[PDB]
Amino acid sequence: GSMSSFLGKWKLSESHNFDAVMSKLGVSWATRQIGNTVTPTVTFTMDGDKMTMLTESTFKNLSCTFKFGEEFDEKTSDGRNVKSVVEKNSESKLTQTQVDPKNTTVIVREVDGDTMKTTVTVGDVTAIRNYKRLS
Ligand SMILES: CCCCCCCC/C=C\CCCCCCCC(=O)O
Repeated sequence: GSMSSFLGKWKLSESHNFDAVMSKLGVSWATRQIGNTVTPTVTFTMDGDKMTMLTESTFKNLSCTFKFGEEFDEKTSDGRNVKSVVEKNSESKLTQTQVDPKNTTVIVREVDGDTMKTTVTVGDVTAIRNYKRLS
């Protein structure tokens, strides 16, 4: 099936330069501190033309469901209403674009074996967050 390497659960293992990106996004001090501490678990399932990503943490539990190439409305974990689309780059890579009125966030997720690397870019600032596959 499609995106089969994404399927299952993933837990954040490492984060590099993430404060630079939320700072740039205008995220509140207090939510930024939570964002620099919590280690979420992310679950992907693929059900038809649709992928679902569930994010679970002590802060918030959050889900989104999408068709590739199809714009949709999203509220981010920090509370911003954004227009997003997720594009399929390959069976092992997808790119999510989130457009708020102040900024645009590009989130690339690429699976390589037991690592999902998530690259987050807002203008000229980039963060990389590595997730390990669970079980
Ligand atoms: C990883 C998101 C869950 C963290 C919740 C705490 C609040 C985070 C603040 C701003 C998030 C906006 C930046 C985009 C996050 C996606 C990155 C990812 O999947 O690891």
